[PDB]
Amino acid sequence: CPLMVKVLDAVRGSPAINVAMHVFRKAADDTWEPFASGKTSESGELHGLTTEEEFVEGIYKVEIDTKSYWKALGISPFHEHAEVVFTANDSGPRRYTIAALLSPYSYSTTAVVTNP
Amino acid sequence: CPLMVKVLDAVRGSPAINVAMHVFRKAADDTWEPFASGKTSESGELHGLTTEEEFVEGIYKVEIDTKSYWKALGISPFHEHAEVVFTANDSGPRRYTIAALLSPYSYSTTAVVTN
Amino acid sequence: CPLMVKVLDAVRGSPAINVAMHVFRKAADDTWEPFASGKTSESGELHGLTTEEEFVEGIYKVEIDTKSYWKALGISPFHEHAEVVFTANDSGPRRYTIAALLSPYSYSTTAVVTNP
Amino acid sequence: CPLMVKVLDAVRGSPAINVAMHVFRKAADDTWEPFASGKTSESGELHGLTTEEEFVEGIYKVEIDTKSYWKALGISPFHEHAEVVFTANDSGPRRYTIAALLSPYSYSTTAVVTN
Ligand SMILES: COc1c(O)cc2oc3cc(O)c(CC=C(C)C)c(O)c3c(=O)c2c1CC=C(C)C
Ligand SMILES: COc1c(O)cc2oc3cc(O)c(CC=C(C)C)c(O)c3c(=O)c2c1CC=C(C)C
Ligand SMILES: [Ca+2]
Ligand SMILES: [Ca+2]
Ligand SMILES: [Cl-]
Ligand SMILES: [Cl-]
Repeated sequence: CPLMVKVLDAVRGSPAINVAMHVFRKAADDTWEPFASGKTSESGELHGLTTEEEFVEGIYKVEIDTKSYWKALGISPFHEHAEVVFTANDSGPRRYTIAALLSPYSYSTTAVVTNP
Repeated sequence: CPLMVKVLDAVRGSPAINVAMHVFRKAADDTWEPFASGKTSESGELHGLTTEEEFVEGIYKVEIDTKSYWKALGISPFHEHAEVVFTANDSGPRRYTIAALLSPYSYSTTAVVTN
Repeated sequence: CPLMVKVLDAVRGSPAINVAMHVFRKAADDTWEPFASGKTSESGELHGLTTEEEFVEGIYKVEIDTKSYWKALGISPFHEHAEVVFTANDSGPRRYTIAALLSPYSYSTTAVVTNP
Repeated sequence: CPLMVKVLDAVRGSPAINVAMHVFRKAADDTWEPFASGKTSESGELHGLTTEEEFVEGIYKVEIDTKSYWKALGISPFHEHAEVVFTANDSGPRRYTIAALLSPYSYSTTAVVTN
């Protein structure tokens, strides 16, 4: 699959399991159209969001529901969510791994982009 | 000022200067009402965005135009922008410092909340 | 293997390939004894540093030669190296993945610790 | 002061206060000669470590006792400490601000180098 998200927890030193996220694609009219959604597995990964043929050029947003993750562990975190917005496939098809590292008052996000 | 934003550049080891951002508050209809903006100073800081009276409880978004910053440096970036979305003042007024550390394919953001 | 290191490059959005690192273990006399070494593969990972039986309880240091990585790309970075020092297996055997995300003037490091 | 260290806590969203650290310079025999130390203030900052005259070229290490900080909060940490090792002043004297963002199983460190 050309899009994978991995989420880690910096407090427990573990994958962040069962984290929900929704992916949107910017439409011709400039609205955010729903594109895919899912939750992280026991390895903190979410695979199978899309296919090479469906994942056309465009601007995509991944909104990761980090607040519900922390609240289920008892913590009231700073962020409502962690958002990643990016233009994809502008130079032809690529594979994207987006990683998010979570703490109650901080997050980091990174992308590794590879040419298939 | 109960809201300050500081932006750092991890490629050059410097404050990220002249970075534009806009601040929004979530409206009753779930849309984002812009209410403040500015660009970072030579210290990488943006002060004076709001006042204690105006900065009431609500959900706020800071959208930092990281892509324009990297374009200005001739460096290809991954993200369109860096967004920070948070509920403010849920226990009473707080002073917020939001810091963002930028790289072309990564960013970090952190909040320091003081009383 | 119970110890794996992954290194990513935040400037290029890629694994950090051919990054050298050395692992040390603190001896009874408080010196750092060489333990293992290696370089990252094309996926930015270094596997096979040790075995469950050899990786006894102790304090371990991983020194990742990030300066030579950046210098080979033309960049004079801030850090001489990225070091990770930790006590391992204090509560019984665990598997450790240590991730390092590199920029010229910043690095982050994280550990995921799992119970085999 | 050409060297300042600032430490932030990503769990509590606060400066990391009373964090101890030691600064070393690499000696001719490849050993680490300690020469300064201190603990962070209520702002998470440690100033006054050295002077412009004393802070000559060399390789310097800052060892931050992150484990003691997390132990004081009752939180199990991964790292023994956070080390920052760098060559200073290789092009002339610079002012260095080293920032460290702490979580129990992760840290980040960044340098802002100003002239
Ligand atoms: C990139 O790591 C840094 C950095 O280099 C500088 C930083 O500067 C800060 C300055 C601040 O005033 C405050 C508020 C502290 C009060 C007591 C109100 C900060 O939180 C920071 C920083 O966090 C800071 C950081 C860490 C930020 C990251 C790694 C996203
Ligand atoms: C820089 O953000 C990333 C990233 O881009 C890729 C990452 O890849 C990882 C792969 C891993 O196998 C593991 C172990 C997970 C298990 C369930 C054993 C990882 O922790 C990561 C990553 O942490 C990772 C990260 C985050 C690391 C940082 C921000 C220093
Ligand atoms: Ca949400
Ligand atoms: Ca070295
Ligand atoms: Cl990856
Ligand atoms: Cl700074």
